[PDB]
Amino acid sequence: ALQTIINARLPGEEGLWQIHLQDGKISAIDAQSGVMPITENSLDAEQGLVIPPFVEPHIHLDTTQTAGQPNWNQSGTLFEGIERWAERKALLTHDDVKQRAWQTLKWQIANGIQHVRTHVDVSDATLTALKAMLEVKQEVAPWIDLQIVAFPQEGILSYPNGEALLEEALRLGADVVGAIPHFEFTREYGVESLHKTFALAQKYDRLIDVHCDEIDDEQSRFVETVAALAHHEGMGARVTASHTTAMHSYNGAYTSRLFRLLKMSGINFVANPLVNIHLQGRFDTYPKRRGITRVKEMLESGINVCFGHDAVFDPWYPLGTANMLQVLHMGLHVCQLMGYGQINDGLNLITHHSARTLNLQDYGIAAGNSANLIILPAENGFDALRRQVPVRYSVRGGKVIASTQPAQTTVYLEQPEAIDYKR
Amino acid sequence: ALQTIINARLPGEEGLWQIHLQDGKISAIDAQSGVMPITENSLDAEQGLVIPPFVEPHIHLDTTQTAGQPNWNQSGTLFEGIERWAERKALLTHDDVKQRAWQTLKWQIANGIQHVRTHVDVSDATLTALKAMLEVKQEVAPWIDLQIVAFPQEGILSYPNGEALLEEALRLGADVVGAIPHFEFTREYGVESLHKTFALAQKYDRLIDVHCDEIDDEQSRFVETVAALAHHEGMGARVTASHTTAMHSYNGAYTSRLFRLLKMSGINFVANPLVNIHLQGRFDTYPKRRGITRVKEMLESGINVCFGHDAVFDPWYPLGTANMLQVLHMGLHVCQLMGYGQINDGLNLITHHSARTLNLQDYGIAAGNSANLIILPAENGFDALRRQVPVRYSVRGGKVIASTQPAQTTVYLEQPEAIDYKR
Ligand SMILES: [Fe+3]
Ligand SMILES: [Fe+3]
Ligand SMILES: [Mg+2]
Ligand SMILES: [Mg+2]
Repeated sequence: ALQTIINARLPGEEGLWQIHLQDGKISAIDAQSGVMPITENSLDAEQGLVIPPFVEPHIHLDTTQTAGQPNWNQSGTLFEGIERWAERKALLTHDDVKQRAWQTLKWQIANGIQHVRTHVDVSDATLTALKAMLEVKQEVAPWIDLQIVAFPQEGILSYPNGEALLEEALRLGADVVGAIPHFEFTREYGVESLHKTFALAQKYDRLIDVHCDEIDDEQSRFVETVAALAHHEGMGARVTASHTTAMHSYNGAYTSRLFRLLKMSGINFVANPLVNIHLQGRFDTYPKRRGITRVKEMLESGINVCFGHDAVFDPWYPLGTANMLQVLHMGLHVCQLMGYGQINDGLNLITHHSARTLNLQDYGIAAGNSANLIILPAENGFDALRRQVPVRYSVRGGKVIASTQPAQTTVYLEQPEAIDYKR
Repeated sequence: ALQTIINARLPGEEGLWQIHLQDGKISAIDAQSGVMPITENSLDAEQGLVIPPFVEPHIHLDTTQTAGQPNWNQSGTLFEGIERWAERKALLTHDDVKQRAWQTLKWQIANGIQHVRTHVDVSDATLTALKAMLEVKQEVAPWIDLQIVAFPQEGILSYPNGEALLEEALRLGADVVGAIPHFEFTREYGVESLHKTFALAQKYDRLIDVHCDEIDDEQSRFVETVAALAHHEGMGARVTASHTTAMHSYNGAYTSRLFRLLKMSGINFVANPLVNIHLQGRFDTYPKRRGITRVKEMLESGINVCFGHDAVFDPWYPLGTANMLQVLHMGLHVCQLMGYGQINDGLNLITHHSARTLNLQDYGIAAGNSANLIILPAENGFDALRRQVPVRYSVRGGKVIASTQPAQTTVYLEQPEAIDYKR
């Protein structure tokens, strides 16, 4: 079994490091004064970057891999996506959900993602997707720790037996309580749904992740209730507000007032760059707003924010390979976090900040933690992001669970020359 | 007594039709293969259009015919209208209300309107106008089925004994419960007033028609509560949201979310083109918004919407002859429903859609229904609208109750020539 990771670079640290492994955990981390020789039981990072696993804080595995079945969304709109999904209803079975969820999970394993939070639609009396996902969670456990959010897609108060189904999902084992206040029939139902959501989370000791204000409506301010209730219950760490795209459209004075509460509450925020840029701003003609939440300002204020892929190869987002560096690339551009340091520190948005959002207790390259880490063939976060590098090795419990042999590019000039896209 | 209506054109149908009458009802409707000869007991539509009666879904008969008494509204503003009305207070008596209401009702009978819903101000401890209108309703019954809305003009919670007076109006026989949430002192009073309105409608088994969001305020969203409460009680068919002019100013994202609820709720919408274009947009300088609700989008979404005249010859609207084709003409222009089909189908906005809004159970040219129909001297809806044709004949219970001999225009060129404005 592997005993050491050598010649490792670490974010924010100078030089090379050696990570000692014992009994599936990191026993010690020591600096090196030079390059160490390879040997049996040593995994050579080759001066590449070693980081804790990538995290997917927000994805919908119940709808993944269904784009084009039976027809393609040709307009690319949300409306048509709903219709295309409805045409596939006859194929939505227990086995179908498991098969598609596993397909995307395999892409995630290949992409060094060892933690995934999936939302599952529970506005279905049969809870078909949920039952399937609970089995998938057990099956994929050796490679990925999967959290399941009971997501009442059609609303809690605006759908028949919505609250009862949400609670049933928790009784069956869902890890997180979801909600969608802006989709409820009225603002009052929206606020009330949040009180019910928090009551359920406290009753069952579960986390909370609300699809919050995902709409270009400057009056959609459910985020203040999410933050206020979290602060009241002293449970900010266990709470997440996903999307909050409406915040992109708030006036600055209200946003400034709100930010004080957001910081005090300690809640987490998830932005989904690939889907937000695609689905937001659809009611604008020109100019067209970007529609991503205030990521830059959150970072400047010390508010925890991270990035999710949201959807992969489905009616609402036809693209994706479940790659977090790709999600990060889109977010840095749309949020204008393009300074060198902002880009370099970007890795935090798909690693540490996301681990905090999932309330993970065993995460990070530190003595005592499980030996879960990945190796990127790049010098730092900036380099990894610029070159969209693959994951050279993914290690879990001190064992390699994924590896990618890099592509080899050659140009034939007066003489053949290898191209690695580095200067 | 009349036995048949011959040579009739019907909207959306090809050719000519014969409508057989018996015992005040339509016994059968048969297609003709050519023009039928006239004869005793046959009313010849002369290839004109036959439709069920025009409907006035929203008018204020308690204030009608008072413009210029004792003074004229010179600015044309809402503010001055209130002052001009106040100067006439000494003339507001039982007999005065009946006289003016009857004057407009006669214009409506002449204009082929057999169904009228009038709002009556019940923010008056003496309920003078209501008592008068209840007598008018009985008196005009042979010609018009009049519905009375108990309209709490000064608010339910914002006026002394407002709720008690609203209920008293229902106990006296008002057919519909009214409300005006945006006029209440606070948003909270607005929402609460709607709960009270729905409770009264269920307690007395009455319809509901709310003066809803008649204001250029993008934050006036009482329509979502009207729709949500209707959906909750499963009574959409009995509910109407009048005006909703604020919807003209909503952002598109919220409107899209709202529309799902509007469709699911099944409630009705009334737009009042002549008054809305006049009174809305008054706080804008330039550019100036139109201020009519989203009629085109409602039609595209299958949401029932129709047109009312609102006011006739009073301080708030000095014009009008209570003519529905004139109301329709204004609405088609302001709502940009100017395609041929949109204009031709326009008749639905002042006939069938309005009948649905009034929850009428005996309406339409169909076997078994009462023989209530009107004949327009035009080829179709487009032609009737373009030429603003009068009602040639109005038939109720199988008897003619109104008729108009068309004007005769002649131009004297090298020879006299009759002009009918057709090409
Ligand atoms: Fe989502
Ligand atoms: Fe009115
Ligand atoms: Mg989504
Ligand atoms: Mg009015």
